[PDB]
Amino acid sequence: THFDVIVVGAGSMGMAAGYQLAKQGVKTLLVDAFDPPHTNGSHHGDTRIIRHAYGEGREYVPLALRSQELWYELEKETHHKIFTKTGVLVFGPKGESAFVAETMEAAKEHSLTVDLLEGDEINKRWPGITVPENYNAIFEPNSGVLFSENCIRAYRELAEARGAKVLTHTRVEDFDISPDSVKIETANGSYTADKLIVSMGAWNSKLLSKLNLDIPLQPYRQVVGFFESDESKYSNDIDFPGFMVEVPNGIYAGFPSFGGCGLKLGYHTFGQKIDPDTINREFGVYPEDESNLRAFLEEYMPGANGELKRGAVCMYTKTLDEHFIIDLHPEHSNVVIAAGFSGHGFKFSSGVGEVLSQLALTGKTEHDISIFSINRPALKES
Ligand SMILES: *Cc1cc2c(cc1C)nc1c(=O)[nH]c(=O)nc-1n2C[C@H](O)[C@H](O)[C@H](O)COP(=O)(O)OP(=O)(O)OC[C@H]1O[C@@H](n2cnc3c(N)ncnc32)[C@H](O)[C@@H]1O
Ligand SMILES: [Cl-]
Ligand code: NA
Repeated sequence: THFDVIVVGAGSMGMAAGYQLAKQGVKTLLVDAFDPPHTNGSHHGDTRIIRHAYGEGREYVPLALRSQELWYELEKETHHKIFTKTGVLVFGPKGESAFVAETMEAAKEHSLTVDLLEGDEINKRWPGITVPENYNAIFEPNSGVLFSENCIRAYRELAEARGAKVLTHTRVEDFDISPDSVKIETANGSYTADKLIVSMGAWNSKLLSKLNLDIPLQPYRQVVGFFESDESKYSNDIDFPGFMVEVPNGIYAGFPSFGGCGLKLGYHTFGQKIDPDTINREFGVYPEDESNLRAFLEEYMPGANGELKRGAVCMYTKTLDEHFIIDLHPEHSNVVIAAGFSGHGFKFSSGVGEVLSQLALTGKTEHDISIFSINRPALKES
């Protein structure tokens, strides 16, 4: 059967696209290598931060705010848990964090509700945090934490109820694009449609070449660990925040303990360069997996440095500028590309789904997506 739209990669971005398309009666096929949500891509490890005041650049704020509303809509539509409003704390040494400074500028430019704190005010407000006196902070009370695997699962179940079809455990191997249709090849058969969305996460870095694109898209191995913690300090129940912070040796991001699961941490600015089909997915096979996390905890969050309860291994896919790619294919207006989310895309996946549906159906979007152009110079090596 010929579909209206085919989505290749039914993960964070593709499943949201599928939901958006199905809700409008568009006959959609989604094809995934696995059965999402799963532990082989970029969406597992339970939780994701959503921030509105945005240290990567104030121009992300409108998409973050739209995405936040879309997450509240999803919460109301499903029985799965979507969002909890932890707030997000950002801190770093005063005068020495571009990330903190841009977060602060973004909040001012968009009139976001934030608290500004410094030094011992941080340690007093949130027992369990120990920063130096020369640190400053911005705290965003109304952002928080998404349950990412639940988000994809809910979008899948809602899309399928409206007639979207999901073909699981099926790798797309090649493409054939014509002026008025698209075709995909798999070991389980070939499929056609009017429009294609390409959203294969870390595998975009290997398979966009089949669409005559050569864009730097390096996959990275990124681990997270959950640690036995002082629940009187680090529980969501006592208002411990989500956080993303800059210190001299890089950026870390973490989560309060939910229901006793332990504080979760990741080192965001370091990971191993990998290939998505040979990555070692076991936490702890490199000493740095656990040691880089405890180096942070023992200094800044010392009561959250107990036994390792759980570890996960997940992938980032970076562009050279660490901004996303969301655009039509430059040679094929019936092909939409979502790639290069550079370790910070999940929070936008609801809004991106809307963008991708608009691009597929109309060739345009009401959102300003200029900074995500596939033709920008900053994507290309010298
Ligand atoms: C790994 C990670 C990411 C991350 C994070 C922490 C970790 C450890 N913390 C974040 C946070 O707190 N807040 C946030 O906003 N983002 C954060 N991220 C990044 C975010 O998770 C990613 O940017 C995002 O998940 C990327 O989504 P995308 O949709 O691009 O990738 P995916 O969910 O892995 O989905 C891709 C799908 O494609 C399928 N696939 C692959 N190859 C094929 C072929 N050949 N054919 C068909 N399907 C294919 C995959 O199976 C997958 O389902
Ligand atoms: Cl990513
Ligand atoms: Na984040």
